[PDB]
Amino acid sequence: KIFKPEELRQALMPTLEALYRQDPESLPFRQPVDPQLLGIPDYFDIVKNPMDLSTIKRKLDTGQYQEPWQYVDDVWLMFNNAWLYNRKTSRVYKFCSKLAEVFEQEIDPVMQSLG
Ligand SMILES: CCc1c(C(=O)NCc2cccc3ccccc23)[nH]c(C)c1C(C)=O
Repeated sequence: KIFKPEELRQALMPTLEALYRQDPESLPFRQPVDPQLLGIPDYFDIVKNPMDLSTIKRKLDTGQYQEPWQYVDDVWLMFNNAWLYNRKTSRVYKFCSKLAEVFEQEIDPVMQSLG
């Protein structure tokens, strides 16, 4: 049950790269949400634990995931936050749904492998 951080990064980065490759859908998720810049002062009231692709990448890069379910949980936290805050007609919401479709296909074989 022990995963070296470098091993995790090698196995999990391609799944992250798949999400980054999605244009236009990944662009709202490439950086943390800035509520002041975006003019959405209630964002941190609704979303208690922000997450985005840049933070997930940094966590992979700095060895902050002890095991792979932590990585999957952060990706899903990103998705759930967007589905929670944004209305169903918004680009972010629909883009989130696309990323989730792309992620589920990428992650299955990798998680089976890592076990
Ligand atoms: C709505 C604010 C928000 C964004 C966001 O960065 N918006 C600006 C933006 C930047 C780049 C491309 C975009 C493409 C389409 C739409 C907005 C884009 N990202 C998330 C996750 C949220 C929330 C609240 O969940």
